[PDB]
Amino acid sequence: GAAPAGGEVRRVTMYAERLAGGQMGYGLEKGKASIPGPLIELNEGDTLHVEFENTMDVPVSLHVHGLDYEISSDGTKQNKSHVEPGGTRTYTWRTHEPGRRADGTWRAGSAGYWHYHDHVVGTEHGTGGIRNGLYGPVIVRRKGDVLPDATHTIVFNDATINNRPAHTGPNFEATVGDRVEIVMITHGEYYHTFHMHGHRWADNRTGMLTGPDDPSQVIDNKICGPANSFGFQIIAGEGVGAGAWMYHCHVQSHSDMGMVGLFLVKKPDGTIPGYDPQ
Amino acid sequence: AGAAPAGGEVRRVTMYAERLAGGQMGYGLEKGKASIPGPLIELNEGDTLHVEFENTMDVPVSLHVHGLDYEISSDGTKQNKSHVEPGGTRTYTWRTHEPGRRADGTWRAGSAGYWHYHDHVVGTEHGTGGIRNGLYGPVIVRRKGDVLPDATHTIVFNDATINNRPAHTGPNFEATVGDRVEIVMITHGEYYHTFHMHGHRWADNRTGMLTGPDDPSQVIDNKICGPANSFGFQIIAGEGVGAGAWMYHCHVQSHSDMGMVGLFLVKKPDGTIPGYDP
Amino acid sequence: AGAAPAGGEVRRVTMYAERLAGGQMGYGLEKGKASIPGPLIELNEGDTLHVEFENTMDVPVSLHVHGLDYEISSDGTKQNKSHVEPGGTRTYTWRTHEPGRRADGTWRAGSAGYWHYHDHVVGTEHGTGGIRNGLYGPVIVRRKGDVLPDATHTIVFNDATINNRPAHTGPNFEATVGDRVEIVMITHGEYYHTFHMHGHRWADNRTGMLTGPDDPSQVIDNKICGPANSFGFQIIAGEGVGAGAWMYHCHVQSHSDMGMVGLFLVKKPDGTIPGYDP
Amino acid sequence: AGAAPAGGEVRRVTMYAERLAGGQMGYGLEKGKASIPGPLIELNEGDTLHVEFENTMDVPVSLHVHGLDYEISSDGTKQNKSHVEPGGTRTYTWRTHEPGRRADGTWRAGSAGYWHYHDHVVGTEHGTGGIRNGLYGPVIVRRKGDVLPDATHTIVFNDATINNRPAHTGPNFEATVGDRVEIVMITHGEYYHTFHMHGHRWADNRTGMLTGPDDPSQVIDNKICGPANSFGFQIIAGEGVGAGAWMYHCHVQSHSDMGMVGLFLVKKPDGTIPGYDP
Amino acid sequence: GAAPAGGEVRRVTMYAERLAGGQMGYGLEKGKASIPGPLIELNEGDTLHVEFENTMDVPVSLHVHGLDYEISSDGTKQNKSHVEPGGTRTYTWRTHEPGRRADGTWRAGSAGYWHYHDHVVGTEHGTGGIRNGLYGPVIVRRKGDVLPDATHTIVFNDATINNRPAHTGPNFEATVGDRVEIVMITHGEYYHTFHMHGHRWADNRTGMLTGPDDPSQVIDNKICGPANSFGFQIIAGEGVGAGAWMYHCHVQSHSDMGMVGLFLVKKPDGTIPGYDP
Amino acid sequence: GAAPAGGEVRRVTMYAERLAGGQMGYGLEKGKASIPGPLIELNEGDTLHVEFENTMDVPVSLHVHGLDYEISSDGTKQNKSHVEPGGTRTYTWRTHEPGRRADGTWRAGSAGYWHYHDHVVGTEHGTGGIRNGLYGPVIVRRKGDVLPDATHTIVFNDATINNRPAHTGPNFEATVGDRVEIVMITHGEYYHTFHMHGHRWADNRTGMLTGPDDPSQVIDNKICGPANSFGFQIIAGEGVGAGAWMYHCHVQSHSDMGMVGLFLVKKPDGTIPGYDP
Ligand SMILES: [Ca+2]
Ligand SMILES: [Ca+2]
Ligand SMILES: [Cu+2]
Ligand SMILES: [Cu+2]
Ligand SMILES: [Cu+2]
Ligand SMILES: [Cu+2]
Ligand SMILES: [Cu+2]
Ligand SMILES: [Cu+2]
Ligand SMILES: [Cu+2]
Ligand SMILES: [Cu+2]
Ligand SMILES: [Cu+2]
Ligand SMILES: [Cu+2]
Ligand SMILES: [Cu+2]
Ligand SMILES: [Cu+2]
Ligand SMILES: [Cu+2]
Ligand SMILES: [Cu+2]
Ligand SMILES: [Cu+2]
Ligand SMILES: [Cu+2]
Ligand SMILES: [Cu+2]
Ligand SMILES: [Cu+2]
Ligand SMILES: [Cu+2]
Ligand SMILES: [Cu+2]
Repeated sequence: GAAPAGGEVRRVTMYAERLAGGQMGYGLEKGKASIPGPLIELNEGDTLHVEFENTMDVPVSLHVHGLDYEISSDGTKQNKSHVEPGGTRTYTWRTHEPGRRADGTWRAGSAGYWHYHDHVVGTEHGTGGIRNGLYGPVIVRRKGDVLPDATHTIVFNDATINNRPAHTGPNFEATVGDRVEIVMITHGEYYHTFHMHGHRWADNRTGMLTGPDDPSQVIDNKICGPANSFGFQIIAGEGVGAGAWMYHCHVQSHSDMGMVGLFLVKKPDGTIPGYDPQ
Repeated sequence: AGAAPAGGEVRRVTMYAERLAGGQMGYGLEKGKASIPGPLIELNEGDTLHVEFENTMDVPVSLHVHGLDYEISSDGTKQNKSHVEPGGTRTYTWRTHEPGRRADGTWRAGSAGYWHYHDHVVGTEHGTGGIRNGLYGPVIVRRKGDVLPDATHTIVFNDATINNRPAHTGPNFEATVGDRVEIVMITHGEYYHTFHMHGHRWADNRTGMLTGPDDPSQVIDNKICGPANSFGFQIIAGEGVGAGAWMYHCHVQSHSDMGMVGLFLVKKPDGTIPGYDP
Repeated sequence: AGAAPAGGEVRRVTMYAERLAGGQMGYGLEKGKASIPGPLIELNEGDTLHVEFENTMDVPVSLHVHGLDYEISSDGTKQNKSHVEPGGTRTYTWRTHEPGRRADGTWRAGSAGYWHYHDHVVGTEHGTGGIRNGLYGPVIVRRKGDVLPDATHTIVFNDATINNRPAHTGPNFEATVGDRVEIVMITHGEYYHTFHMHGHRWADNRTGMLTGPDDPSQVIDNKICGPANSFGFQIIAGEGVGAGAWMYHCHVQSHSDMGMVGLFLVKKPDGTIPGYDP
Repeated sequence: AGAAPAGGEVRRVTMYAERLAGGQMGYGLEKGKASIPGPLIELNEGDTLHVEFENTMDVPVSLHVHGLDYEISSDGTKQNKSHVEPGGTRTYTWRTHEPGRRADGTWRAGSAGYWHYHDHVVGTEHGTGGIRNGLYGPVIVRRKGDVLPDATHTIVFNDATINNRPAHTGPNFEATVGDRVEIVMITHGEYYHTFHMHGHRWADNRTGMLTGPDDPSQVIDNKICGPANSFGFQIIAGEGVGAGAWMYHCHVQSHSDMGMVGLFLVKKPDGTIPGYDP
Repeated sequence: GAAPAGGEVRRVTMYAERLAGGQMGYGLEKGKASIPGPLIELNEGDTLHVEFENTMDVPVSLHVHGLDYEISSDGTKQNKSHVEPGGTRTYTWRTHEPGRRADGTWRAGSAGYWHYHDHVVGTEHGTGGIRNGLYGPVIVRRKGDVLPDATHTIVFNDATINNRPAHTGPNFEATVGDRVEIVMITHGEYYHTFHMHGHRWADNRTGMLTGPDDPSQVIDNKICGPANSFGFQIIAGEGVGAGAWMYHCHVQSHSDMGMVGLFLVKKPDGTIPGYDP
Repeated sequence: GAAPAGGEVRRVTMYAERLAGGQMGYGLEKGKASIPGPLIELNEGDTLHVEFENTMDVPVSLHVHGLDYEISSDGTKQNKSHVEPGGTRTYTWRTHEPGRRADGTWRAGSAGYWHYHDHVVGTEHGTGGIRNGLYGPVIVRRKGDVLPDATHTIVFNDATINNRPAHTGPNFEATVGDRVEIVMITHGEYYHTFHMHGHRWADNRTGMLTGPDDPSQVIDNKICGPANSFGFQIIAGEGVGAGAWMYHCHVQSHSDMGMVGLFLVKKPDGTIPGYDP
């Protein structure tokens, strides 16, 4: 499938809730917070009203990258758009199509791989909240962008992936030929290099080349730093087959620390040849 | 919006390297008016620049430029004997070229882009002292037909500082909604950083703006950079988001927490910023 | 200049992993002829390479490749028994493919690009020990019609060193004004770097050369990179700048001060280098 | 209370290195009961200790101790062939000695003090990965006449963790007013730290207590420490300040913010803690 | 002179006010809070009731190092000893002399160079209130401790000295021979090394060797970290003469970025040889 | 051996010279600059006139920690006590014995493990000259201090030891029983922790306990920051035997990155068991 043209006014409920161990997550239903927060998907032109509720004892905010918003939905104490304990607030995100301005230039549309995160827990820049788990993916699709069979979000948050304990994945399963979307977000203090075995993508907006004239480097490794976000779509096992295809940060100490995980690609019968959790 | 013309002019300027307060050092076009960053040098592709340089300090100094064409005699390094002695004078010559087809059928990249110059001999043979002290500044080379901006602002991440300013002192930049605002982003020193602008985004290519609908450049509001990286871009101030104190900062979390933040102050036509208390 | 042909050949080469003087490890094509970096492997899109590999050491080793197509059996990891035992042999198979349109209508990125290979098992299960000891080398896969260079040099930033050489000891590379020179830049280990070349600049895309007037890729003389990053470019030596000893170095200030520096000795036709006192 | 007797005993003990939940690894004197911090070893000066060591893991491990006497054979390094291969055994032998007047007129420092042991070969030849996984424990060597404590609690700062415990999960320790509580403080990892204790203070000397009115050691409640530092002290719980939940934490602000905090739960004789409601 | 025996009950008012540019300081009188907060001196044995008053619109607290206080005066939120906006509270600090315990041990006295600071603003550990400036020095003297001609407090708070902007001192003035007391506190995120040109001290409780039997290292340079505190007294210009004697953090980027100051030591005739600011 | 009473007037010539790979060092003879610079030993009471020669193209200085010096030998641009390019200047260091003052307090002597370094190259705090190699050790001995068989200086300068490339030691060799003196200085930007295998020392002036009454902690691991110096003496292999005894920074990545060296202790014959270089 392909993404339609957008322009719908959408509405969703979000909650910030504490989780086990000092963690904090966003969710769509309450008691259902997740780290990372729920995937938000929009087509260019859509408006999203986030009816936001802070179920915690400390203030929290919701700040987004890439998308259009007014200063009232910045999500910062500096602009007084945070949410006091037990409070509620409507965060409005807008998105727009690319097009030709009157001056002759081309306006960049909103499409891309983006993210949202806290901006006031711990510090005026959300360092505690981000640490605590208050981050999530946002995909904005352009008319005609190819839709995946599945989307998986991988966040390098300091020395952890998705705030999971070290050496605990997460793992993603696919079958050969699946079109699999990866959303990649980085947070915290450190730079990282995200690597995938057996697969590769184009370093551009969609992670796929537009055609034979796209000169974007094709890569399997990409340096990123805090609040970087990119994404891509690969064909699972393409030209390489089924297997437990490793992905990991490729900074040596980081991978040794357990910033590693698995792309479990299965044949149609379900077999992953040679796979053997030790 | 203005457009840059074809270059090819031969230009001459004076430059001085001078001690400033508190152990700092800056370049300047007029004696006694050094600044950090140094003066913005703008050229059209094909232009030549003779920098009639004078070292008013008690230590050898140099001028090394990125991206432009220069013979070894204008390298600005000790090992080429192209530094300038205490009190000395030297003419540094930069050239630029248009792109074009070589006789071999390959395409020769032009000089156009966002560039910079800095010291290369103070403290160490790589100008570690001079760079820390403030001996850096922006260089813009335009291609014919590049869109010209209403204003240009230079933002240098230098170690843990912005433009060698004390933590938490900006700098801030002012615009009116709809202004065409050019940002030149330079990094120097020891540390990687990520530049982030609230409410605004640009394309990750030469100009910061997409050439049209065929350009697959990732559109971003966040970019990792390390010492001597330079990029630039243009935005329409407030476009789709409205007036406000729009934060820009390093997004490395402790860096933002320690004062590597500033304000893109986008004003309404009446000169006011809703919800900004100065 | 010549151009690369279309690929499609089955190629075979033997490889060995030896201890080298002073606690280092290397890859070589013949026994006793191992280097750091290992030997350059050049393929054309579509070629298959069978690497017949022998671990001549007293410790397990592996051979993991970036970017190329391989089955899981050639992942080169202990995690799925693709590692080699001391004295053991194994055939690692690498395939490549041209770009082309998939049945689902999308553009499948080809294998062409600047890649590398390295160990994945010495020291740790991510080859931290092996890479630090020197177990890495370059792979270039060319696409039909790619311009062929007069020379290729590989510069690997490994921890605080260039090509495991001791600090302040190059390497230097020689060329003659007008030579078409190809650089392969590989990063490994723990740190981020910025690679910089005096006198020269390239396009930030697959080939490092702009495809023509419609390629909007930034033109750069400086690039941040992190562990397992690889890129490449070609430059016309001395183009628009003439002969000389042109520095390349990491631009992280402490890194260049510690001696992560070298020289691109660009010679006049008579063999001389103006301004180079050796 | 009691006093340490003169030492001089030859002691034997079994130690096991084994995995735990989440990639962790610990030392124990019994199988299946390995812990983090490892078991507390207590000796009187002159005592010898033979640790019959078993490595019940699939990776090599070793035992290296601070402060105590040992030959190169018990160094516990890969470089002195004193590590323990997977599933191997080894007798690690530590010796201790009283102070004394040497022949050459000088005073020989005794072994008494607060020490520690940790792995030295897991992950790197310096045990970087082993220490990270929890392979560390405290050794106390007492001098004849040293005051003995009611209770000993070990606090290890291991990067961002206390005793490899998840963030904000203590650990807490319970005392009664008047108890003589002995704290051992070890530090590991990459980061410096400042251990702080509400309600109590101590002497910055060997034992943590002033020898008498002539001892000029600083009395502190806060001291800076870094990787492999070890010290200890004794306090009288509640002495002059009463019962309560007295906090202890690293005082580096970001460290305490992310939950490097525990509690010193000092109860009144009747078991109550005034104003401490969970 | 020298310090006498302690044992007096003292009382003081202290205020938590807002200051210019996002600051927050403590002060003994309304409108005159300072960064660092005022100097509190006591003799071992004294009690101090601090009549505290939060004049801000966020909660504040007062938490002290070294001295004796009941949990009632921890000055922390989880111990409900913090202070609401507008709110008042009495914090009570006690000090004790050293002496031999009945147990046979030696009980360490209260004497030392300590400090107080917020514990609630921004985080449950006072991260914001410390950054904003809510810190100040407390000195507990033992009977017989020599008294100084002046005391100067120097706080490394992140990349600042006393929350003052980079390259702005502070500077302190003395005359050759003055007995100058220095109190040094560290806060925030960074380690530092405090260095003093021209002078040295003993790394012990008073910063002066007790005599020939004191093995304490004599230093001019000390690494410290957040909440560390120590002090010393020096004879200004002793063995070195007048001059603008720098003090600075010796972490190189810190000193380049402005963590520097001047101990301006004059001759009796008032001169500072070669000083040329 | 034991240090005598000082009081000699001593004179040395010191050169600052450029060295290969962008470095600079101090040397006692022309053309013989070294990193670390030469070891300067004095007995308490000695005066040292250092007749300094700047052979380089940049202003340079000599700044000493711990010892007595007038402001004209401070070694900073601020009062023009640097040395211009090609120029000369005589820096004078003095040192005094411990003694009691008329005010009854104890004046600590100059004795200790000290150091000298540039203060003007690159920045006003010598950040370039320090990183380039302009640093060296100063030992001031007290009458009665025991004299070592040898002295080795280990300088943690940023992420190097003695400006040497990573993983290149340096190693120091001794024989079991040797009385070995270690001088340890830190410079630059980072903190470190110095650790030595199989040996230990007292955290005090000399690194040796004064006797059974000295409560100084006995350690084998110590945190240090920029411009810190300390030192000690150990009996090579005492109680532990001959062996390749590793010393390293114990910050884990620093040790993994080669901040490591070997204390090669040989048996009376000259061999080191277990040592397979
Ligand atoms: Ca691109
Ligand atoms: Ca002491
Ligand atoms: Cu943002
Ligand atoms: Cu922000
Ligand atoms: Cu990582
Ligand atoms: Cu953000
Ligand atoms: Cu350069
Ligand atoms: Cu930054
Ligand atoms: Cu440069
Ligand atoms: Cu891998
Ligand atoms: Cu580098
Ligand atoms: Cu790899
Ligand atoms: Cu060790
Ligand atoms: Cu800590
Ligand atoms: Cu406290
Ligand atoms: Cu150790
Ligand atoms: Cu606290
Ligand atoms: Cu500092
Ligand atoms: Cu505190
Ligand atoms: Cu200084
Ligand atoms: Cu270190
Ligand atoms: Cu110094």
